[PDB]
Formats: sequence, C-alpha cells, structure tokens
Amino acid sequence: MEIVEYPDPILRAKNKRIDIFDENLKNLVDAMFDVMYKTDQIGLSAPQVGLNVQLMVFNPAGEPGEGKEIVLVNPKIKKYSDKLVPFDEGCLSFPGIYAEVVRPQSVKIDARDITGERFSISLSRLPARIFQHEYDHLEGVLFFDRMTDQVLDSIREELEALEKKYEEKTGLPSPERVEAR
Ligand SMILES: CCCCC[C@H](CC(=O)NO)C(=O)N[C@H](C(=O)N1CCC[C@H]1CO)C(C)C
Ligand SMILES: [Zn+2]
Ligand SMILES: [Zn+2]
Ligand SMILES: [Zn+2]
Ligand SMILES: [Zn+2]
Ligand SMILES: [Zn+2]
Repeated sequence: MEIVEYPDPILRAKNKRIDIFDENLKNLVDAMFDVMYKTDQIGLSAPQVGLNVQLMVFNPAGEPGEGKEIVLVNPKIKKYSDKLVPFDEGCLSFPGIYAEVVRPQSVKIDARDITGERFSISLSRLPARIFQHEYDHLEGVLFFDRMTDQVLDSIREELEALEKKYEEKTGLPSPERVEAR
C-alpha cells in the first residue's frame, strides 16, 4: 500500500458514496487502521491510501489497544461549534510539515457504520479536531486550505518541495500549486 501525498490529484478527486457493506469494506477498514498504527497517526481518510470513497478510520488515542476504533462511512457535519480553537496540525500526505489551523471546537456528525446502520455522534476536543481534518479530506480539502495567509507562507517552500518531488516522479507539472493562492 502507499500513501498518496500532496500534490497528487487523488487527494482532490470526488469521493464515492459507499452503498455496499460487504467483506471488502471491512478488509479496507482493517488496512487503513493498520496503516494509521504503522505511521503513528490518530486518523486516516481513504483518498490518503489512493481510494476516492467516503471512508474514514479513527482512534482518538492513536495507540494500539488504547482509545477506540471509530469507523465512519458517508459522514456529514450536521453542524459546527460557534467557538473556534487554534491548534497545531500535521498530515500524513504532507511529510514533516506542521502548522496551525483554527477550527470549531466541536461537531455534530451523522454517518453510517461498517454494517449499514446510520448513527449520530457528537465530538469535541481532539476527536473533533481529528474528525474535521479527516472529513475535509473526504471533501478534497487539505489542511493548508484551512490555514491563514500568514501560516501558509511559512510552509510555502516545503509545499513546493513536495510539488517538485511530484513533478520529479511523474514528469507532469504539478496539477496544483501553493503559489496559485
Ligand atoms: C489533529 C488532526 C488529525 C491529524 C491526522 C494526521 C494523519 C492524516 O493526515 N489524516 O488525514 C495525524 O495523525 N497527524 C498527527 C497530528 O496532527 N497530531 C498527532 C497528535 C497531536 C496532533 C498534532 O498536534 C501527527 C502524527 C502528524
Ligand atoms: Zn505498498
Ligand atoms: Zn489488521
Ligand atoms: Zn503514538
Ligand atoms: Zn491529512
Ligand atoms: Zn514558488
């Protein structure tokens, strides 16, 4: 398996609603989780593994046998919190890049589970901060789109290194560019 890095367009591509809840789905859930623990992270969205489906795995503790193992298919934010908290974020698809993004502190979420059943879970604190990072991905939103103009300028150069690496492995000009904003 592999980790799709910015600027790969898969990270931007539209993401397919999931209709079937079979064994294949559980296997892919399993793999995401195990990629999350391998890479020491607290969540992961399907596009990050090269699949454009509305799928996201999630453990608030980000440690094996700790926290919980949350699966959310076809999620949607029923609402965001009025209060905004800043906080420092990194993302797997942007190796070694860290910086601040300010977000609603809490969220009401509606998703389905791995079986088919439709639930409605409310999140705050670090879980709601992670959920939101991951759900953006589900929408093709990457955390630097959430960053201030000032925060973006610190990481401009490191984002570029990724564009150039992408250009080096593919030959194709980068399909998107931090300088564009
Ligand atoms: C909080 C926002 C959710 C982060 C998701 C990323 C992984 C990812 O790219 N999901 O798409 C992660 O685990 N990032 C970690 C991260 O941002 N963390 C880990 C614990 C604290 C918080 C940074 O303050 C590190 C390991 C880079
Ligand atoms: Zn591989
Ligand atoms: Zn496993
Ligand atoms: Zn850890
Ligand atoms: Zn991410
Ligand atoms: Zn430039």
